[PDB]
Amino acid sequence: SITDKDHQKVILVGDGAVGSSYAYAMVLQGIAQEIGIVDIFKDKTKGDAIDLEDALPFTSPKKIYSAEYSDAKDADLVVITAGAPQKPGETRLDLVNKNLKILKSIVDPIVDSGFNGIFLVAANPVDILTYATWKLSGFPKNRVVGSGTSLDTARFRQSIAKMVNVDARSVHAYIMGEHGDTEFPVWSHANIGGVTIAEWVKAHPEIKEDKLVKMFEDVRNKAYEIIKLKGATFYGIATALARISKAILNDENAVLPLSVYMDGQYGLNDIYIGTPAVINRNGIQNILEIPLTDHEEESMQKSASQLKKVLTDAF
Amino acid sequence: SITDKDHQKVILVGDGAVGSSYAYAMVLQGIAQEIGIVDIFKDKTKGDAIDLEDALPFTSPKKIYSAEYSDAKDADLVVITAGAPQKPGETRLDLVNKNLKILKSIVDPIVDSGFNGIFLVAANPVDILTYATWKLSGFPKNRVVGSGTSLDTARFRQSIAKMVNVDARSVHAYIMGEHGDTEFPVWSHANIGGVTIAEWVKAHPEIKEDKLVKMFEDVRNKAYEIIKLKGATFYGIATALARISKAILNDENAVLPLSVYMDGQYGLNDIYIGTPAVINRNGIQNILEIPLTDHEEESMQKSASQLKKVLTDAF
Amino acid sequence: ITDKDHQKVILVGDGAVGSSYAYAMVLQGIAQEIGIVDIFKDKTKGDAIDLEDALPFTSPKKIYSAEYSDAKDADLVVITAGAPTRLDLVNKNLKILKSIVDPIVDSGFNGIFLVAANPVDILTYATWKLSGFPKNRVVGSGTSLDTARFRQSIAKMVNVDARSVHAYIMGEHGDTEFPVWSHANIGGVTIAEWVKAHPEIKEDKLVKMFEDVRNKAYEIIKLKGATFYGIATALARISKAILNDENAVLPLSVYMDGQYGLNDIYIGTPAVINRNGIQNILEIPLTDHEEESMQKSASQLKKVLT
Amino acid sequence: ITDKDHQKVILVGDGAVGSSYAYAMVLQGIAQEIGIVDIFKDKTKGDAIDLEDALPFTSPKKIYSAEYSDAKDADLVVITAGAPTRLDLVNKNLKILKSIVDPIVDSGFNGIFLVAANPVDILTYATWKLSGFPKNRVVGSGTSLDTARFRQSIAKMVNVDARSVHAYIMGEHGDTEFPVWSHANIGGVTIAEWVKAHPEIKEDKLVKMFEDVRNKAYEIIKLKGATFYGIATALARISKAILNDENAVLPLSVYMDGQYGLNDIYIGTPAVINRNGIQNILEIPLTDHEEESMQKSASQLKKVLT
Repeated sequence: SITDKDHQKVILVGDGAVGSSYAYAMVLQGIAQEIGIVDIFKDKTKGDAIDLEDALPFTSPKKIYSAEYSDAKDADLVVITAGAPQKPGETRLDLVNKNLKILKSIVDPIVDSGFNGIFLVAANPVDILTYATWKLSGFPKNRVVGSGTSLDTARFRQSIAKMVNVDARSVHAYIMGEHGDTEFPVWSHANIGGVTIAEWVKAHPEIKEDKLVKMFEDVRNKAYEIIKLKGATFYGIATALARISKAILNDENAVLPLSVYMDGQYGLNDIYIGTPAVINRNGIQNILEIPLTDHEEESMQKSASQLKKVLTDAF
Repeated sequence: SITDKDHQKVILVGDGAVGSSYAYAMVLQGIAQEIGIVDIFKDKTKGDAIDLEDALPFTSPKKIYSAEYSDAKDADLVVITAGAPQKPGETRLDLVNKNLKILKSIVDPIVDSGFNGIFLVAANPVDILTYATWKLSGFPKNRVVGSGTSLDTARFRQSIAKMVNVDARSVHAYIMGEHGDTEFPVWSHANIGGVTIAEWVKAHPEIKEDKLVKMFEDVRNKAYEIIKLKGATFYGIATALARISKAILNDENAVLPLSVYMDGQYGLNDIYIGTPAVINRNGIQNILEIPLTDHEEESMQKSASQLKKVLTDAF
Repeated sequence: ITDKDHQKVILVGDGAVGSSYAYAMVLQGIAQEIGIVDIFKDKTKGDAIDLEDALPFTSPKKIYSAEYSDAKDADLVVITAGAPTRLDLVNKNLKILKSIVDPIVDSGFNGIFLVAANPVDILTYATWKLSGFPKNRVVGSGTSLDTARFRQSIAKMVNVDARSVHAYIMGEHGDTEFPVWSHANIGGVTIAEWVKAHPEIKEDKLVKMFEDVRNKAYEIIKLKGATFYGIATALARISKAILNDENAVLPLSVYMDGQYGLNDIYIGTPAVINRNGIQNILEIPLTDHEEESMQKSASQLKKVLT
Repeated sequence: ITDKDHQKVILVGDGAVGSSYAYAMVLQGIAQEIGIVDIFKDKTKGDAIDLEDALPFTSPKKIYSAEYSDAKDADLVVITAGAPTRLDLVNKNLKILKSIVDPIVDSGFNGIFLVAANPVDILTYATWKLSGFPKNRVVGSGTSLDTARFRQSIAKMVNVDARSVHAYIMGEHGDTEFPVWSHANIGGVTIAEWVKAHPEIKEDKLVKMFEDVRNKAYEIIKLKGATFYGIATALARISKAILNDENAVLPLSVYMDGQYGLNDIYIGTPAVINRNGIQNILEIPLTDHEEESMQKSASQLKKVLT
């Protein structure tokens, strides 16, 4: 029976706060029917699995368990949240080698299991580890996806939303580039219910230009703020990962900002970097190329350049 | 890519009020990604398809269109709502032959398309047409499913719910048998939040026995009441069909009352009749056999007997 | 205080639209009580008890055949009662309006009016006039449905989830409505920018797309007698935005107090809506061509009001 | 009147439980405002703004670091603030309780208290005593979580959706709680009847199943330090039942006024709940063995209260 294929399975690799919250979000919203949790700390994963199971009588059913890489054989989706943090006194290049070593020992056993699905990558630095995952897995470009700037975009939209007092779902604005310090806002196409930010400021000159600059700076630094205040960040990214998962698993052809492979777009090549893209059950369908201003295009170039120098050096 | 199979497709046959409402329910609740609508009135189906499309920007995406039987090749689910009504002066046997002729001209082109999914049958008389569909399709017993007494059960639960002033989801009571005049309530296992109806009446003797009898009679006659008042019934059954669809498509292993094949249960054989069953992506997994009282078992026997006599005669 | 966490909608008009709206509300678990009011007291009883059968598969609701007096404590009164061009219905539908708004107000109703009967922008104005309610608590569906049609139309063409497509139809709902191509976009990329990247898409296709949208009701009626799923779904969306206090942006029939150079009419434009009705009216900066269209639509609308 | 369609929850205690509860509420779009109150004012700011990042993917909410005074107009106050047996926490947690309920009541709060701090049935009673609120507007999570664990446990065993499995744990949440096997069932078929049909299922398995349920918190803490997803999800379920006026049946800490021969304690039993808190207390007819267990649980509980 063809309906035997109506069982969706996600293997989650990494059971820190992010992975754990992602699993909870998936449970609460009833996305996918099976979640296997893989982490070097086997006790912690057993612990989360059976704590999450208690939620199921209040939601839809799911098979949730502590898993092994071999459990990915028939998974639709492999979500990687396992990245080693940058220790003080390491260079970005060192963070990258330390994490490539680890990422290899995940991707290789996963591919060897027979996994033939989509890789969703959220471990930091995400655009680099997304490229790495593509390189190590041999999967097609469009079946390796990074969260990229989805979270920064959400932060940006919510920030604007609060300012103008509007549901953030009616606010459309992007952050693009490498997720991290070189990311940048796309003010030129940002809007609220179709009305652009430029047009909105003209109607509401109380809103000073410097406020908007601060708003973005605050967005770029939001992770640092959160870590200062409570030790780690996780609810945002978890939620974004769930959103992306839903878009793939329900074949939505949704537009989201994501780490995708550049094949000429923005004058870029052979890197993963964050931009709006159409995504569905088969991964990336289209990469939207926003026509940027000169300033904005420069920012994209600078972001891509530093990113690319680091990739080359790392291999 | 294995995720290419994360696209769910339903072919709906019959675009009367029931089929049309079923399609709307599926759209509103975002169940399945594709709905093809098949009916002898091609204009009406085009009309519904494009009226339903207008709802999509407020819900999840779907491919919805006027379809042909050949469009079932890769469908997960074929839902049959096309039954000719009983004209005055026809016998039940005649209603059955008239509908077998029609049902043949549906099931044969569907099977010929390559359809390899699950048949969900709701056309009346449903337990007979479910058997017919099994016979004509050659599909396994457990991949041919009728709505059976799901709707009567819902009516029964809501009826009790109103009486005791409780959310109907906390009320658990079945109607079983052939959907129609010979169906019967399973008072012995009916309960509210675990407390049985017997126990509830003991605590609340204001509730007279005759009230409960009337409550069931009203349930059995509810279709007639609705038709008297507004011409046809459709919201209930549509909703039930959507529920069943969700259980299959999300592989729930849900318990629902459904038309299922009797292989000894209740002392019955070689008919489809309504009973609680476990259902998932592969159709019927288990048939629950409720231990009935003597009265209740008699009712089941009588219901099955008249039903079976009609089947035999019809072939 | 939690005694106030019970939401109640009185639906007036139990045709296909109203009936479908009720079903949508049931399926998506919006509001806890629905009263259905119509001339045909048997038909409303019939729908009420058919809809009740869905409740064991959704959240609970009190659903019943209702009277205008049942609106005393309603949050929401939704008016769908029309006769079966949308302008050719104006006098027939004002007569029906008149008989509804007065008994509703007399009941003590102190909520929001949501109007969907055609011609909607006129009947919305009428409803404001007859009710004496504030401007911002009388809301028409306006061009929400046309906008949805427009988005879906674009979505199909470019093969993208309609929720990622942002484009408006504004003006009077009906023949003088117009598309706002200047601000239409897909995931932020404008239609102009999209066509440049995808020149397979010819300019005449886009014009046809809009014409088809403007005639869609007629096409549907030709094919199946009436239209209802779209508008029902839109009404449910608007109801949810009010009842969950969303501050959502939607195209709606709202009162013009200067916007676009317009005054003392209800006409369709993007607006922010929440539990207290209309908060803001968004004023899209239109092109000259687009502004002309808005003016013509408004002019012709104001003539008919008289 | 629709000005009252804004639902507000004040959450007290921003540990893993409270934080997860907030997330659950966000993800499922329950309530429109969440204030978070905790000793650690930095941690609550941290969670508030981390949770805000989820809102563009869900419905809108006002989420912020709050003070007890922010409860003036809240619908719901949820108390999760505990020290890290569940009885060995009683004095430490009463001290914390004391410092919460008084400022909340003093703010003008006139809603429902939902209590989840351990030991829950004791702290629920305490909360009633300290607040002076009516019995039925002070609600403890009680054995909702144990019941969920029990259902899920059974569900896994018989390979069925837990929502089709109906079985309770009642009594004091903790060591003296007990299963109500007499009324436990799967799709109406009782556990007794199920075992008869499936004798592979041995009696000692069922006993182990319950023992494992009763020790599940300890198992989880052994494995990962704390438990939170289950209780958070249960609290969200209870919140939804109140805020959407469901009249849902759930096992909860409720005041005994004679039921089971018990008096003047809160203890866990099935109850009907809606916007006004507890409407009915269901009194399951227990077997002799089961009633004994309920009595022992209640006795031991009443001793500790003193």
